[PDB]
Amino acid sequence: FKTHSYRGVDLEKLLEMSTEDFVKLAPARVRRRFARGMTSKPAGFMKKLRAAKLAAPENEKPAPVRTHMRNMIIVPEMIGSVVGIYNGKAFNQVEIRPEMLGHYLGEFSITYTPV
RNA sequence: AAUAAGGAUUGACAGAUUGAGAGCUCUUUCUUGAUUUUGUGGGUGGUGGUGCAUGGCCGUUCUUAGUUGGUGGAGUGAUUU
Repeated sequence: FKTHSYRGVDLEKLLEMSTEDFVKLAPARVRRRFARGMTSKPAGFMKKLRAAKLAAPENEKPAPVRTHMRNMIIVPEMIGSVVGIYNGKAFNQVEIRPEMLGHYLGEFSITYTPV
């Protein structure tokens, strides 16, 4: 068997890392997202991601958060977190990952039905 | 009018919860300070309806040739040229 090494760059540091770090390693868009309208995104999610990941027993998933920030990023410290999102009415949750990392949040939440 | 400075209430760490560094909740029990909270009375959020409740504008008869009135004059008069 051969684990998702995020850009092996050698999970190991893509498990539990800074916000300077992967600020750089995203694909062009995001440079112009951590650095633009930077403040006031997680005025209190990375501070309810850290109340969740953190009030569990771990391994029992944690007690669901709330959020309408479908405009946040997927970063290497929210790895596991649980997360639950406004499509305009209700909180659709999601498994949060190492291979969701660099990608858009609430792309994921699917809003509109299709057929 | 009721809670009643003996706290109306507010806020939060982080962790449980989730997209999440929303104290959304619950764990704690710090903070909080008459500005809130609760019902009663009522408002003002409304790209929710009704274009046939309507305003204003803009399409159409319209790169149209067409209206209307006095004084005469005509013709109960609806009037007429």
